[PDB]
Amino acid sequence: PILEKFCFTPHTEEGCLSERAALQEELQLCKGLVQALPSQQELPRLLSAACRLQLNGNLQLELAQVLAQERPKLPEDPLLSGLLDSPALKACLDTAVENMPSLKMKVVEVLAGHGHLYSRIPGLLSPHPLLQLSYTATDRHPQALEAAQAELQQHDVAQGQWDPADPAPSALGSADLLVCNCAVAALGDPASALSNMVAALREGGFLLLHTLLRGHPLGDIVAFLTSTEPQYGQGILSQDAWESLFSRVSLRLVGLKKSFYGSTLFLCRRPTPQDSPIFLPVDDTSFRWVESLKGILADEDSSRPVWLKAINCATSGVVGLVNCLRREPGGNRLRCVLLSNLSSTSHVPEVDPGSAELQKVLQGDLVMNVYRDGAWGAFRHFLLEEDKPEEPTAHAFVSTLTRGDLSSIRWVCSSLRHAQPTCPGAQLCTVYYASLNFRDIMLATG
Repeated sequence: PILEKFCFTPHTEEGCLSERAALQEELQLCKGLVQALPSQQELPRLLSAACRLQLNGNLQLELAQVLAQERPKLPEDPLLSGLLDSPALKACLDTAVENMPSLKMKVVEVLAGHGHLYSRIPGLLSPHPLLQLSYTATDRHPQALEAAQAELQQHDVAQGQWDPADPAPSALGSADLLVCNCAVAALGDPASALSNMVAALREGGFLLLHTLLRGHPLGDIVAFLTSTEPQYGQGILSQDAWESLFSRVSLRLVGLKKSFYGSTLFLCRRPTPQDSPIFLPVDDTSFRWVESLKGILADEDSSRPVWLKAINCATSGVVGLVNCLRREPGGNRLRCVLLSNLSSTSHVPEVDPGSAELQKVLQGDLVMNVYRDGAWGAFRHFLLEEDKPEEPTAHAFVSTLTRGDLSSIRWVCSSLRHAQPTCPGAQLCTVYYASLNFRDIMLATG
């Protein structure tokens, strides 16, 4: 079985990978080497080699080219690929998936040769049972990405020749999702690439772009290095710079994921033709709103968006309602708004049409809109840790977890925690030494 958990994930979150240590130690290492102009990790090795040739006046050429760094291992470095493996990417991909009119998704990766997301995006969507994915990889040059062709084959991916500098080919046409990974890919310029992509994107589609922000320590570090290839150097900008850049190409920032060191994962949606929305209370206990929605949904001609907003009861299950209705005829028009605080102390935001919050959420046009203790987000599915839980206990027995496998003998908690000492016949005893008879071996061996 596929085991998953259902937790509230905010659209905007910062300091994603703070809890991680290895990343923190890596950042400490990197900054020191940068200071005044040591590990197996690739980026520390690159910095150490760059400084090794000279303590001052290093030649951009020599630091640009060096053995063990010519390979595209920069994405393999944890610092550059922190969020990618972190649960933020799953949240962003699921967000893109849910707000899709149909059950089919068309996603195109730009600069896949160095982005290498093609090895990660297809596998992450295995849980979804009814989802069909049309994945394809487009790069500036054919020879690029010539490696891993078998890896591409094992996943439903197809080739491409797009260089984001040029207009997007008709063969891609309009795609549901555009995934970039600009951090390791070399974008010639932000503006032109964003224009070409947003042109390539269907109405209401999504654009997942990963970039290393400037103004943060690692940002400055990468700015100093990677200077020889300006295209890579151009990719680094400021968070305000990126946000201002989007507006120029008419792209709305649905979600943001900012790491503790500077790396950020962006999700954007191409705006859709505005229309006057229908508002329908869903809080009545009498369930008298079923008729109202029934009439609103039934009309085939009507194409307006319909919003089911609950603001009184935090326990309203409007989320499940919209999840089911979206698969019924005419369900493509449903969109939810739910205010479920778990703490009475926190307030409840106003949602009147005049109120700013309703205007912002309407601009987002997201299907799911849940408020919880000062944050707008939606519930998501995450795989839980595979490891089995353990606790410190004083009563435990030796059990063969998988029958017939001596490699699976491990301690398990015992029922002897719930016992009575009063009964003379019970006589609970502490075990100092226990023996093994031939019967035990026969049993464990199966």
